[PDB]
Amino acid sequence: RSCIDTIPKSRCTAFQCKHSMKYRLSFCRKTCGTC
Ligand SMILES: [Cl-]
Ligand SMILES: [Cl-]
Ligand SMILES: [Cl-]
Ligand SMILES: [Cl-]
Repeated sequence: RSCIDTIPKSRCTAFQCKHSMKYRLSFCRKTCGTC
């Protein structure tokens, strides 16, 4: 997958990164540090 967020990054919160796999893998790969 591409190393970009795919929703506005203000929604890529610490809470979502920590507690949601879909946010880590689909929506917020860059901001969550996934890639
Ligand atoms: Cl994939
Ligand atoms: Cl990548
Ligand atoms: Cl949140
Ligand atoms: Cl899920």
